[PDB]
Amino acid sequence: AELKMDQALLLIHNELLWTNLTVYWKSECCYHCLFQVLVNVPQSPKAGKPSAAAASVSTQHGSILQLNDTLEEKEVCRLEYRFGEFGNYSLLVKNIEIACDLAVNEDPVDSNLPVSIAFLIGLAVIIVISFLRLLLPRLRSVDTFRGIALILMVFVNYGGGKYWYFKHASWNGLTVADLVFPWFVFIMGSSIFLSMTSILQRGCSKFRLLGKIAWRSFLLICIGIIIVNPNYCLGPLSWDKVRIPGVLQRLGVTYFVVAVLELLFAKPVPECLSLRDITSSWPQWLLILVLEGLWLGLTFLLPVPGCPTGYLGPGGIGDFGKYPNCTGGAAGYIDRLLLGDDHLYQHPSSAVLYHTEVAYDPEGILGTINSIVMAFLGVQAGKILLYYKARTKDILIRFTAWCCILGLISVALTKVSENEGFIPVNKNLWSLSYVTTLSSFAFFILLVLYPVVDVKGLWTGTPFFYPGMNSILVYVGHEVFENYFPFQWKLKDNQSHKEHLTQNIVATALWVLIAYILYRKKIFWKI
Amino acid sequence: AELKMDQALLLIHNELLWTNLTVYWKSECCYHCLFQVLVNVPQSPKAGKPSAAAASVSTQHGSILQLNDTLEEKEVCRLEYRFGEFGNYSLLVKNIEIACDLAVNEDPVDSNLPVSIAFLIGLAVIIVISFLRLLLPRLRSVDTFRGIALILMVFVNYGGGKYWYFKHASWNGLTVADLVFPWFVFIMGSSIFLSMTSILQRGCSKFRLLGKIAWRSFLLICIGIIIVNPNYCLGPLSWDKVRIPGVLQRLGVTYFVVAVLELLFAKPVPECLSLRDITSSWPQWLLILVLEGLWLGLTFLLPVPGCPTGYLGPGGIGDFGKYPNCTGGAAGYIDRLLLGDDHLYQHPSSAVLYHTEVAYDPEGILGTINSIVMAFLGVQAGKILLYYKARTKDILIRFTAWCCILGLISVALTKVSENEGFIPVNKNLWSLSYVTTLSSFAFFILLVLYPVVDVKGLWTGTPFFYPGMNSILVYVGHEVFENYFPFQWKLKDNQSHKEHLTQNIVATALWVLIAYILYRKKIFWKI
Ligand SMILES: *[C@@H]1O[C@H](CO)[C@@H](O[C@@H]2O[C@H](CO)[C@@H](O)[C@H](O)[C@H]2NC(C)=O)[C@H](O)[C@H]1NC(C)=O
Ligand SMILES: *[C@@H]1O[C@H](CO)[C@@H](O[C@@H]2O[C@H](CO)[C@@H](O)[C@H](O)[C@H]2NC(C)=O)[C@H](O)[C@H]1NC(C)=O
Ligand SMILES: *[C@@H]1O[C@H](CO)[C@@H](O[C@@H]2O[C@H](CO)[C@@H](O)[C@H](O)[C@H]2NC(C)=O)[C@H](O)[C@H]1NC(C)=O
Ligand SMILES: *[C@@H]1O[C@H](CO)[C@@H](O[C@@H]2O[C@H](CO)[C@@H](O)[C@H](O)[C@H]2NC(C)=O)[C@H](O)[C@H]1NC(C)=O
Ligand SMILES: CC(C)CCC[C@@H](C)[C@H]1CC[C@H]2[C@@H]3CC=C4C[C@@H](O)CC[C@]4(C)[C@H]3CC[C@]12C
Ligand SMILES: CC(C)CCC[C@@H](C)[C@H]1CC[C@H]2[C@@H]3CC=C4C[C@@H](O)CC[C@]4(C)[C@H]3CC[C@]12C
Ligand SMILES: CCCCCCCCCCCCCCCC
Ligand SMILES: CCCCCCCCCCCCCCCC
Ligand SMILES: *[C@@H]1O[C@H](CO)[C@@H](O)[C@H](O)[C@H]1NC(C)=O
Ligand SMILES: *[C@@H]1O[C@H](CO)[C@@H](O)[C@H](O)[C@H]1NC(C)=O
Ligand SMILES: CCCCCCCCCCCCCC
Ligand SMILES: CCCCCCCCCCCCCC
Ligand SMILES: CCCCCCCCCCCCCC
Ligand SMILES: CCCCCCCCCCCCCC
Ligand SMILES: CCCCCCCCCCCCCC
Ligand SMILES: CCCCCCCCCCCCCC
Ligand SMILES: CCCCCCCCCCCCCC
Ligand SMILES: CCCCCCCCCCCCCC
Ligand SMILES: CCCCCCCCCCCCCC
Ligand SMILES: CCCCCCCCCCCCCC
Ligand SMILES: CCCCCCCCCCCCCC
Ligand SMILES: CCCCCCCCCCCCCC
Ligand SMILES: CCCCCCCCCCCC
Ligand SMILES: CCCCCCCCCCCC
Ligand SMILES: CCCCCCCCCCCC
Ligand SMILES: CCCCCCCCCCCC
Ligand SMILES: CCCCCCCC
Ligand SMILES: CCCCCCCC
Ligand SMILES: CCCCCCCC
Ligand SMILES: CCCCCCCC
Ligand SMILES: CCCCCCCC
Ligand SMILES: CCCCCCCC
Ligand SMILES: CCCCCCCC
Ligand SMILES: CCCCCCCC
Repeated sequence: AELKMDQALLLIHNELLWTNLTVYWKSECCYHCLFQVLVNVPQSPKAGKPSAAAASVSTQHGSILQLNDTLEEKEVCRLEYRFGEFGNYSLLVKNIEIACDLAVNEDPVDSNLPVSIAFLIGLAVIIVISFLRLLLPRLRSVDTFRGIALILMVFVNYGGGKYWYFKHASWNGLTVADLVFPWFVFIMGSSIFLSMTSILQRGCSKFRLLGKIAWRSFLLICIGIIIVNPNYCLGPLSWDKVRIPGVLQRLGVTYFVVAVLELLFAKPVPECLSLRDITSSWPQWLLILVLEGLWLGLTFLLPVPGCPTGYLGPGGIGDFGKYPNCTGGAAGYIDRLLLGDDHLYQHPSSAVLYHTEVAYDPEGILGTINSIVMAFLGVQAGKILLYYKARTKDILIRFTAWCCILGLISVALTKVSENEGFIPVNKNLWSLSYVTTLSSFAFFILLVLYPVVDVKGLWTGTPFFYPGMNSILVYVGHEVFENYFPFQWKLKDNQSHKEHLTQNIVATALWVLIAYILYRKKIFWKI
Repeated sequence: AELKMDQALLLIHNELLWTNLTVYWKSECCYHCLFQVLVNVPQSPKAGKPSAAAASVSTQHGSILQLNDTLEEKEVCRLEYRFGEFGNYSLLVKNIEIACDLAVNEDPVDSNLPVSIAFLIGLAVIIVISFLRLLLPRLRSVDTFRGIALILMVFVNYGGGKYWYFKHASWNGLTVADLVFPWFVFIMGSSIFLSMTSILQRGCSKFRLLGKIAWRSFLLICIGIIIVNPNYCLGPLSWDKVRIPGVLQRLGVTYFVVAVLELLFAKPVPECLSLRDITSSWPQWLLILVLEGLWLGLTFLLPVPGCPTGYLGPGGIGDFGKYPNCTGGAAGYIDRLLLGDDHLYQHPSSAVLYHTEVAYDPEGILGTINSIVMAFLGVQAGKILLYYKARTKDILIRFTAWCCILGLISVALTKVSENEGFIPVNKNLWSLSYVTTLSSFAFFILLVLYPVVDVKGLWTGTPFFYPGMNSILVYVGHEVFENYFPFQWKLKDNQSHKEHLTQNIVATALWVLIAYILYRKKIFWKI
């Protein structure tokens, strides 16, 4: 068969004599989208000889089919059915009123079975090791958190088994792929406060620290532009094809702003219902709220020519195809104005579901404000850790309170839905609700990890802190050596979820092993 | 115009009325080759209207043109002329006896001018720096030698300005590209003796040293197979497309054999016309001469099916096209027998001049014998350095003697010619004369470098010893990051020697700077 991954075969038999049919397909997860032509089914030449057409339908989400008379342009019937991968289905259209009935010729496969088995195998190894062991300065929980984010990042970037829930969301919502980048920004803010407090307490000058901050930011941005962004398999670099934004550029700009702000308003940590960690940094909070107001004003009030004001949508076929070139609204307009199309990301995640043609950069200029807000919430987590380190109860109470406040803000902004909130969660736009949701997740993760790993010591963070102590080396390495063996080899079946998943799991485990080897040899690179 | 790099335009005007012409081209540097059809020139339809044909001729070497009547298959005239790059030439064939006259319409460019200017600029910088400075354990000469080889290797591997004399020779002879690999084998043998003598004098066990040797050899071979050989821009690795031989595999096998031999017959260095450094290692010499006899016997006496015995030729169109699939003779036959075609090098250097279709691996199985002989001559250089270190005169006398003996052997074997000796110099075959020639070069280089750098100290080896102390890092790095900026960018003219040369010089200078930075930070990787 010619079915690709996540496709099903749909045979359409038209038993109507005097009506040609057009089949329109729509995904249930494509919001306010247009129907697209699936296949044209000619009329039956004679009674008893139904004309037949075959099409491939995507099986990742539910499908909506609309059969339309191609001359009268009126609807004969409609189906909403969830096809299964590699299934063989038939749709018969017959008189007596026109009734279309769907039949299953060959049953589909269970496409999520490899993930179910992989989790069971991983759980079995965990229990066996934990049971077997029973018979026989630096905060470890932050390293554990950063290493969990790194392991998820390596699994997702290498393919995620080609599963849609291990890829980035098209426009709105969350998948597993969308969680780790905000967590990196959060952890980097926490590390900003921890490192700077230690350095300034030891007696270092503020200008020497300023030079160190500037050097680190410059070097992060340069590595992102020159080493990570370009696809050098396509050919030598030309300026007109150079993408300026990116992941490390975002981290460098965010690090510079937040670190300089902390340095400029730095205070010694003093020596319990108190708000000292909040009120001692009120200039920081005022500047952060002004930046957030700037993001909201630009997102909702800046007029974009040939586009609605306050547009939060993917363009393409979405929003009923009314704004095909409006992917991003103000964010995309500001990117295209200051940098130009050719210096932006050319493969936005909305292209596959909404068929967008314009270039949109997820790490663009406008979302750096919300990136800074995420890093500053991480700074607050570090402030809690250092202000109340003598009291575990105080730290846990404050982590719980921040998690609850940010979760309530997320509930209010999103209305607990993918597309219907005032500000729906969106990684491409780096929305405010995106930041509050992932920040409440991060505060809860720390609420669990701090007492287990740092205070009680029931768990040492293995094997997560090994890459967490070599994050920049792991990141740049997995970018440089993505196509190399043993991370990537040729598969016997490229349309198999099982083979892709096995390959991606093996490559992630290899990066964990590399980080462990570097830890044992005491080789640590800090950018 | 549609002239590529190193092409000239040749317009052929046939003023003959009753003879069609076929133009055959042959390079003067293609040995015993066949003529190939250049262009067909129809007869002149009427007197005063000569038929015209245009062709492109390569300008790297001299050309031989033969104009043949396509019906009578007899020669009308013949030219041997050296065309210039981007020149515009005309060849007029007319009656009165048929005389063909060559005329120059547009003069060619001086293609070697960028190299002439680059050397003058480099010399000017050297004199300016040396003049300016006048106003204001580890052997350094071996590091200087290894760093010179590394700088040449990086320049050549990145393109060499696309100049033919900075590329590998097609089959026989030497260019600048063909010098550095034997020098690496020689230096590695010298380092084998120096390192092993120090380790065994310090009191280490021979089995611990054996384990270290085995680990280093295994790791070199693995890096060569997995990291250097594959082109991962083409796609994920499949076993049937994996090249087994290579540069680091050759170094690993040679290192294992020579290091184990030295370890097994190791003797303490004792404390002047004496031959102690030669007679104390007579078992090594006997085994090396037996291996050399094996190479000669296999090269000249092994019958290769469908091929002459003792064949030292490229196949293809060479040797008058008689043996088109005999590229390599016994060496290629042994490679194709033990490994198969698909695991060999698919782009041998003979393909462009001799049009060979079979795969030949320059780092194949049979030439490992001569690789071992080269490394053992390096071991002898190290023996001279350590046995007579108290006397500079003894070291210089012995370096001179070895250089002269190996040079005389090279003269006898090659008869001072490219193709007419008993064993002509050939890097693809790793010939005996190749090894003796490059070994005499290496002994002369050491004869010059040792007193200047190590004894008198007139020169410190700058800037050559910086990469010489990080050779494996420089090699693997320039292989991994070849396509990256700033080593490679898009050129305004891809048919320009000047732009290619400037790019390659800049990339080589960048690798020297990287090695200097690693030296200043005391970061040294020893495989
Ligand atoms: C299929 O035909 C139906 C007709 O029932 C179309 O639905 C109508 O579309 C028009 C737009 O031209 C609307 O004004 C109507 O409100 C729709 N409903 C009805 C009941 O008329 C439908 O658009 C057609 N499908 C496609 C893809 O064009
Ligand atoms: C899907 O199932 C149908 C059966 O409903 C298959 O149709 C058969 O096709 C073969 C050859 O193509 C014919 O010999 C049979 O007569 C068909 N049966 C019917 C009932 O039509 C169809 O081939 C299947 N599609 C696949 C396997 O891709
Ligand atoms: C061009 O024609 C000449 C004829 O002068 C060919 O040279 C002869 O080639 C035959 C082979 O068929 C030899 O036996 C003769 O000895 C050659 N010389 C003479 C004087 O006859 C030449 O081979 C032709 N060129 C090509 C490319 O075929
Ligand atoms: C090489 O030089 C000849 C001159 O000998 C060029 O021929 C001229 O071509 C132009 C247009 O193609 C004609 O208008 C002239 O009449 C031609 N002159 C002669 C004397 O034939 C030829 O174009 C040149 N080839 C190039 C520049 O590629
Ligand atoms: C400091 C915080 C709270 C506020 C910062 C945002 C303010 C200063 C700015 C940012 C973008 C601005 C908007 C940008 C453009 C327009 C369109 C124009 O036709 C009317 C004004 C209006 C609608 C502006 C109103 C003020 C605005 C919202
Ligand atoms: C130890 C050194 C000096 C000599 C080693 C080489 C000897 C042992 C071997 C290596 C390859 C061998 C040759 C390989 C194959 C043939 C073809 C056969 O029809 C006759 C013997 C002959 C011609 C062999 C003669 C001996 C030979 C030359
Ligand atoms: C997100 C799914 C990917 C699963 C990755 C599994 C990694 C397991 C670690 C393997 C290597 C451990 C080495 C450290 C031993 C102390
Ligand atoms: C084979 C031609 C290539 C020319 C390479 C020139 C390299 C010159 C060195 C430049 C960097 C020097 C850094 C060390 C300073 C002490
Ligand atoms: C169906 O389409 C064909 C053209 O392919 C057309 O000739 C025919 O008339 C159409 N059917 C009806 C009922 O009009
Ligand atoms: C030249 O070739 C043509 C075919 O292209 C042929 O017709 C003609 O006869 C040939 N010239 C002579 C003199 O035979
Ligand atoms: C030890 C001297 C302290 C004096 C004030 C230092 C201020 C540092 C922050 C300056 C911010 C400048 C933005 C680029
Ligand atoms: C006394 C030691 C001073 C060390 C360097 C301090 C100056 C660096 C300032 C960088 C500012 C960059 C702003 C874009
Ligand atoms: C002492 C070293 C100073 C290095 C300065 C480098 C330039 C500063 C660039 C960082 C700013 C990036 C975000 C605006
Ligand atoms: C020295 C005490 C001054 C207190 C000023 C008020 C601080 C208010 C902080 C606002 C924080 C808003 C986000 C939680
Ligand atoms: C696709 C919809 C996403 C909405 C996410 C918001 C959930 C609210 C979080 C509540 C607090 C959780 C604490 C860990
Ligand atoms: C996110 C998953 C948390 C648990 C992972 C457990 C891995 C193995 C733990 C056993 C080692 C315990 C060391 C103290
Ligand atoms: C200290 C013990 C010395 C005993 C002899 C050591 C011999 C080492 C070389 C062995 C060669 C084996 C080839 C793989
Ligand atoms: C006493 C310490 C011993 C250290 C290891 C020695 C044994 C290694 C032998 C490797 C031989 C490989 C031959 C292919
Ligand atoms: C103590 C570490 C031993 C490692 C042994 C690795 C296997 C030996 C392979 C080297 C041989 C390569 C040329 C035959
Ligand atoms: C202990 C003295 C024994 C001497 C034996 C003869 C040694 C001959 C060495 C041959 C070397 C050939 C290549 C130069
Ligand atoms: C293309 C022909 C190459 C022949 C090379 C042989 C030259 C002989 C070397 C003489 C000794 C030189 C000492 C440096
Ligand atoms: C192969 C070329 C040899 C000479 C190169 C000279 C480079 C610069 C030398 C000046 C520095 C002297 C340090 C003692
Ligand atoms: C700050 C880093 C900027 C890197 C610019 C790269 C330019 C490469 C294109 C040059 C060849 C056309
Ligand atoms: C069919 C190819 C299987 C490749 C297995 C992956 C390699 C994992 C171990 C790598 C050790 C270097
Ligand atoms: C010693 C190193 C051998 C490496 C073998 C690589 C095999 C890769 C092909 C597997 C996928 C078809
Ligand atoms: C037209 C593009 C010119 C690129 C110049 C090469 C860069 C050399 C310096 C690199 C510093 C990182
Ligand atoms: C997704 C869990 C994978 C379990 C195997 C990890 C160890 C190689
Ligand atoms: C402690 C100084 C406060 C400066 C005003 C706050 C907003 C920048
Ligand atoms: C001096 C107290 C001012 C408080 C400002 C608070 C800004 C959020
Ligand atoms: C870094 C600025 C480059 C932007 C070039 C195009 C501007 C529209
Ligand atoms: C071939 C000599 C090049 C001279 C320039 C080297 C310094 C960048
Ligand atoms: C000192 C032992 C000599 C062994 C014979 C030489 C050839 C292997
Ligand atoms: C015991 C002396 C034998 C000499 C052998 C020489 C081998 C080249
Ligand atoms: C390493 C041996 C592989 C060779 C496979 C083909 C043999 C003809």
